[PDB]
Amino acid sequence: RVPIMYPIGQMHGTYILAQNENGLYIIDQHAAQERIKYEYFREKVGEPEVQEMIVPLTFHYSTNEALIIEQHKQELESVGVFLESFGSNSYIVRCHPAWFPKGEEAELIEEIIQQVLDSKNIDIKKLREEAAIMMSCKNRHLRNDEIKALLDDLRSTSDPFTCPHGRPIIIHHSTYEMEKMFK
Amino acid sequence: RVPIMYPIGQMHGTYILAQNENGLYIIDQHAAQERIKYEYFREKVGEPEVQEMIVPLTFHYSTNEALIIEQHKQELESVGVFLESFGSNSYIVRCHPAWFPKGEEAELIEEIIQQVLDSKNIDIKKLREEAAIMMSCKNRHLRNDEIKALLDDLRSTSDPFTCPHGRPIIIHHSTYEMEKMFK
Repeated sequence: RVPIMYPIGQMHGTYILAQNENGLYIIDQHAAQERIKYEYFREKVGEPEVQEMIVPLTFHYSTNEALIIEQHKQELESVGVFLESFGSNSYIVRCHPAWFPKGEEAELIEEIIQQVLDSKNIDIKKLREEAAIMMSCKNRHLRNDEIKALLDDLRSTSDPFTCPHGRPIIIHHSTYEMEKMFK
Repeated sequence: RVPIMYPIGQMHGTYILAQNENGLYIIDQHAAQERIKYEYFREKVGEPEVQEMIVPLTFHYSTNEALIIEQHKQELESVGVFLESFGSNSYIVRCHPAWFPKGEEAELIEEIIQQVLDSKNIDIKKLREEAAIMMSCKNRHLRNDEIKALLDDLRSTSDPFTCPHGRPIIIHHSTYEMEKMFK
């Protein structure tokens, strides 16, 4: 249960300022948005609403890369990458999950594959997390209502205080701690 | 020279939040108002625009107190207290500076005298300061324009960072220090 806090405003399009009877709260609005979008994609990944690609993809890899792909085919499908054999050392992608970020399916798909190739050996629990994060990443000044809605959405996440990378999202300065620094 | 900072808003009617390219600034709005009103009265005290009291005062002291008053008569006038002998161990106040806080001349005059009696021995440099402070003391939520005007007035004072008591007025968290706490 996260404490309800009311917007005071923002700054630099990066930091949100809010308050309640407990004192001041400062929030990294981009870190908060990433934690929120993460828990969305992290769930989508854990479960399949597939659609057809308007522009299907063809991938050409070295013999070694193609092999790593085969070793992770099931893990790749888990995160929505459906590679179809297209000869030796080549694959086609004709479909993908409907919940993929529109207009960015191609770049993401290639980026997810690249993470597997880069790793050479990667576990499904790790891939799911890494993939969900790549989906979360895909300086806007917010009104106070936008901030209220953002903070509400954040309060409902399973981990409101930490971002998917371990960075703190919400800093708090109580009534006391503030009086302290002014005395 | 104090850096220009733009209002973000306030909270609890006690703390003001502002920012510029350097980062976040937090200001104790009551401490800032006191520093501003102080430098006003501190100057008024250093120099005489006298008016007549609508309701003149009569003071009755013990023999001892009356004596301390006589020893500080000149120091008292310096801060706008003009005690006129009214028999043994008694004084009248028929006038006072025009710049005295309207409607509160009587309470202030008595409070200034009381400070002299309490001290028994007090220097003019100290009395001037103590008196100016009592004049400065004589939870309102501010709009952003009110805050801008307040911060401007503060920026022009000789000591914008410290209140007449030595308490910090403006806390600052730079871009770096903020990124730090979020990493």
